[PDB]
Amino acid sequence: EYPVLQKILIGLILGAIVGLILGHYGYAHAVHTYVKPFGDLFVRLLKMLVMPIVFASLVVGAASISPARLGRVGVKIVVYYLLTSAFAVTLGIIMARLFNPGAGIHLAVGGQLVHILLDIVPTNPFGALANGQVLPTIFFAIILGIAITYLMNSENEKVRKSAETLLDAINGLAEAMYKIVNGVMQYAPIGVFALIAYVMAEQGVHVVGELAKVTAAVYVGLTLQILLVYFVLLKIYGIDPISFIKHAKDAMLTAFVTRSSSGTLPVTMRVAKEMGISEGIYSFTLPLGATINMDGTALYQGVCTFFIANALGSHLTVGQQLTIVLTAVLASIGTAGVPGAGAIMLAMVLHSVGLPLTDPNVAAAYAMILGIDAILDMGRTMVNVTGDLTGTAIVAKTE
Amino acid sequence: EYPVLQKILIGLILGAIVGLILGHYGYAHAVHTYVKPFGDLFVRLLKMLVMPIVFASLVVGAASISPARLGRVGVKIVVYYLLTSAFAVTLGIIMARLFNPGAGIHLAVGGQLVHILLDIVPTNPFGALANGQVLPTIFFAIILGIAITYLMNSENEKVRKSAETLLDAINGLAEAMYKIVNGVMQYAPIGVFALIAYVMAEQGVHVVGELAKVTAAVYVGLTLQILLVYFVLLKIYGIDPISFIKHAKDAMLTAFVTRSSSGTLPVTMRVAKEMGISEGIYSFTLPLGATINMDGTALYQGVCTFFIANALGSHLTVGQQLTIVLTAVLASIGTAGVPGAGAIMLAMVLHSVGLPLTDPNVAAAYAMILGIDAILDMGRTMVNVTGDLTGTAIVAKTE
Amino acid sequence: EYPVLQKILIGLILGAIVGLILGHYGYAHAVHTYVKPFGDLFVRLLKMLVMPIVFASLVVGAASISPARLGRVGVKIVVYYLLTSAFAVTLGIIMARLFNPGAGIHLAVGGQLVHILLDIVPTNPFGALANGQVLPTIFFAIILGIAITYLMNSENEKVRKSAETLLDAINGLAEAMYKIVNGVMQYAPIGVFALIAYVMAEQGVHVVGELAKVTAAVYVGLTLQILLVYFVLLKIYGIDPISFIKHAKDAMLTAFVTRSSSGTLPVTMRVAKEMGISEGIYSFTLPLGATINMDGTALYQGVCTFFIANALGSHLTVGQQLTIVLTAVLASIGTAGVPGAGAIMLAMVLHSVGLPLTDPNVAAAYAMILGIDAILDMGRTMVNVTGDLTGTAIVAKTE
Amino acid sequence: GLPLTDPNVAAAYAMILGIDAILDMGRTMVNVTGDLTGTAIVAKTE
Amino acid sequence: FNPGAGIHLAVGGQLVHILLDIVPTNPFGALANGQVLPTIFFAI
Ligand code: NA
Ligand code: NA
Ligand code: NA
Repeated sequence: EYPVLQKILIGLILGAIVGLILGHYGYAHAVHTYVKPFGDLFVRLLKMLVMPIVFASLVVGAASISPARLGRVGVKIVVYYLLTSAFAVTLGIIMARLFNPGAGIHLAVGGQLVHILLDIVPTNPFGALANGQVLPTIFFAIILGIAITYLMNSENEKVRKSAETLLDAINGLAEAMYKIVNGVMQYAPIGVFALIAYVMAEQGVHVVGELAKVTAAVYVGLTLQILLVYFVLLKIYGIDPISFIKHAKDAMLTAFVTRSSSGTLPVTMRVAKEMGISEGIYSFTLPLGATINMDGTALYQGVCTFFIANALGSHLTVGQQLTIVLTAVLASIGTAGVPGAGAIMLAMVLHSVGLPLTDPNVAAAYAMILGIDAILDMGRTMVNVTGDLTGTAIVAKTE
Repeated sequence: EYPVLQKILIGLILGAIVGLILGHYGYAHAVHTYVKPFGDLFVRLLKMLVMPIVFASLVVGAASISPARLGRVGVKIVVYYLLTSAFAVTLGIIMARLFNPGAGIHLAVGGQLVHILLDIVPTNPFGALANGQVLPTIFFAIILGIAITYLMNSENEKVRKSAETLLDAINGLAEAMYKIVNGVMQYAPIGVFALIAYVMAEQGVHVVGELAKVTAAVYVGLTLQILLVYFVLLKIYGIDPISFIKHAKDAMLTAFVTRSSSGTLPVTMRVAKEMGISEGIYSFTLPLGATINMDGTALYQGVCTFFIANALGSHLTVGQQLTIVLTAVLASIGTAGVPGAGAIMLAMVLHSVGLPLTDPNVAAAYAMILGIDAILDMGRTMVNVTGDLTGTAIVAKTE
Repeated sequence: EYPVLQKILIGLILGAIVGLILGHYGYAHAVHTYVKPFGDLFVRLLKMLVMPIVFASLVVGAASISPARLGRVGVKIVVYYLLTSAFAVTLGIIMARLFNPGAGIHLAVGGQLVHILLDIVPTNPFGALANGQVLPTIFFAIILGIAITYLMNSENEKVRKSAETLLDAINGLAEAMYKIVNGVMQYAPIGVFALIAYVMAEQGVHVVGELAKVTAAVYVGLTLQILLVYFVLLKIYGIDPISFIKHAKDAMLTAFVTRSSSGTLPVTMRVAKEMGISEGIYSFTLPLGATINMDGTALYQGVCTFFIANALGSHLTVGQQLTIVLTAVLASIGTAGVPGAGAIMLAMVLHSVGLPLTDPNVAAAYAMILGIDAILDMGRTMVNVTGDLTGTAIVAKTE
Repeated sequence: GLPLTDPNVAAAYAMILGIDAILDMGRTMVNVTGDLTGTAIVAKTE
Repeated sequence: FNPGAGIHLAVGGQLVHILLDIVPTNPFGALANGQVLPTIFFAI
């Protein structure tokens, strides 16, 4: 069309500024109703593609890889995702001591599954698809793909002819989705402009005071996470870090602007295609990654728990701090669903951190974080989306 | 089977008489529980086919036409649909002055979007399909069809092979639906018999009095609409009017008997196929037409607003009358959904006509219209369905 | 893997014993939360496959059989299913006089559709699939299959090419489900172990007393049903009874263990494939059979009505007894849906048997049956699943 | 025997609804006289 | 007066407890919520 990747940067910088201006003069609503819609439409289109592209891609990927292999890749990636997720909150806490974000806050307070695994097996695969539901889709999509392999090896040609057909056909759909992700991308500059403008209009005005301290703490945390873990692990597995960022650029910017791992999945999955990773590998991991792995979100969980505990002048035993890591890692898997999951998890860490949300001051401090949540979420997600790409590139390198 | 198109006329004439008899003797319920079901079953079958036939046909159509072309055809048709819709209410009003339907009615009364466009983009195409949802389907079906074109041009043969497959396969389904629409048609005589019998049993008994005047006004309005606009525009674009009616006959009769533009879409879409219009053209316009364009319904909206305003001896400023047109045109697009949309729109024109529905006399008059709604709706729909066919034949002629 | 069919028997015998032990010591809950889940996962997997495997298989079957033929086979099987169902309750009653199960129970009590056919026609085929809904699926699947035949006879090759494709592709999916049903089967021994263990834990402890008498009466009833009707009708149609049981063995054991006709439908449909019955025949009848025909459940309905009527010392006129048969046969078709349908039907026979459930003693006796319901349901289902297989083998023999 | 659900039956009913107070005023003044009268008569019998 | 003349429109188509209630169960409750009849009863 015109510039194109700049087009996005022009829109992002220009937007986040125009929004910050508009917001300061109390036009946040004016934006919301006039500007924000154009952003939605971007997210809309992306969502749309997810379900076919996840489904179709995985059948094909799973068909054209060995079974034990997924086994490998699965175990690898699951083990990966957890180490990065666990490590990432520890870097959050480390970032949280560096900036003391709960200083003042001159206020205080005293006071006091199997089913989930079962659910991965959809009872209606059609039903599965139809209502969002990424995980049961992943499950069935692999089962289907594997099946197909066995059908094309079958002695009967009349059989392999149907199996080939169905495969091709599914790939048709799969491929055609990658096609559309480029379409949907061309509207990305316009889309991106509206998304960040709206978020700066909403919670720009908020980054003032001790709340800037928490934001800075997160964002340095994320920047540090990328260089200390992702760049280190990329070098350590013989893949060039700076080339990676060239490739992931759209995935990463879309992730940052939408704040939806799910929503950004077709961009992320096109990036892995263009990096020339096999469908067998990314098709299984990236969608598993959208739901299982939430590194960047788990980082900010770490720093926010501190903001609140510092706020009330809570001890926060060093022994306690590691339980912050454990639960918030357990929480990210548990909140696969990204509807302000970040704030939910937070409410959760406090349910077990011992600080009841019902107590006003605990609420008060939570309230503040709520006012800054998108600003955090944008970052947290771009780190989340890099996390999977990285893992997937590493796990692909081992094959 | 037996006669066949007569079979329908025998059933229609025979039915609408038998129903009118049964009704006069208060057997309207007897009919309802014994006869009407047979009519349902006809509507049923038709419904069923819509979703696949709309979706499948459009992917193929959109695949096998130029992109800018849809652009053209879309603009053409959208512009068309509005002129015909706007014009049609003016002919309603013109018909409404001709017959004064609110004479007596010797009673009086005094007293005093973005989101929508967003919604066209489905977030789950599967979900879209599953729950009725024709528009988001139309969107995604075009997106898919276009994508496919680009896939069959791709340098990689392994690609074009999948794309071809998926295309073919979709057309298989598409074609197969046209197949079934002839099946479903063979039961049309029986189906038609029950539908009109039921409607004459229910609101035959009602066409007495000033209510006949509104009915006559509508029906002449519709007859006039066909000759003054559809026949005039057919000649004016070099297509033979009398031949058109030969072709549209089933589409038209089904439309009249069912009262669902949606429901009648497979018949209408088969009629366009048999007229030899390209799938690229009718596949996009006819389903758009089912929801956007409601000429015949908008005509009766015009005449009914008058019945009510005359009823209360309201001024109805000539300046006011044009706002009747504007809102009722804006309303037909808004109530794409045909569950007694006609009566809903009417309630809406009054919400803005200034006559509150809460006032008993305003309600009283409204009530009367309610009692005659099907009798109007049958007509109004047969005009609606001709409207799209015509538009689609004209737009096709331009290509 | 390892043994395999024994693997199932080892797990069944070992489980039903281990469960009975664990239950007697009040660990029923311990089982429920620790063991039962492994059983679920088995049912889960089987369910999943049903919808595609029913749908895909039938399109193909219906495509590749004559229309009038389904006509035949449908009529045959419908007439079959009813005779077997009617007969089976008469054998229940005959079994109920043999064992007097309402003896003591030294307690007494005195005191005092079209729509359904319409529903078979889905309005959204996609919607049909998506939400369970087997029947409207069957309907549309046949309509689709037949359609396709007509498309491959069509003069235009470009047509037959799509029709072939779509067919192939659907068969791909169909075949692939059969593939997965073997997968799902390999986990059957583990699956079966949890299912029966949980049911013995829950209602083992209950088979004590007059309740054993009803259980025995049912179970002899089912054993008798197989030999007196299924074996007799197999010989009488020239098919070897003992070979049948060899083939049906997985179908029958899965049916017994899950208690879901629906759930066991992919095993049952694989058994008919491996018996070499045509897809045209079993594809239409076995799914119809999962919902229409419930012989074994209707047998225990017959014996339970007696338990309760004996309990209160009700007359139970011999004329009354036949109305027990009629309604309980009408009830099985009516409760196609297997969520404890058996107890629902029972509540229904009493709604019309004259004994109101509201009366405590009527309830009391009902309560007892509720406590034994699974133990009965297991049996009743394994007879239900045999019922269709048999019918299907017989109707297949006539072709 | 005239069901209110039938629109025209409703329509006519609607009209009456619009005049209901005008009727109710009168209807009540006659209602209140009714008891007073009855009460005066029954009092006269004692 | 023929009041349904026109109206040029047409249409075809197709206790013990109460006595018990007079006896309030709470006279105070009776008073408190409107309730004229049970009041009359108790008052007598
Ligand atoms: Na992620
Ligand atoms: Na229309
Ligand atoms: Na069955």
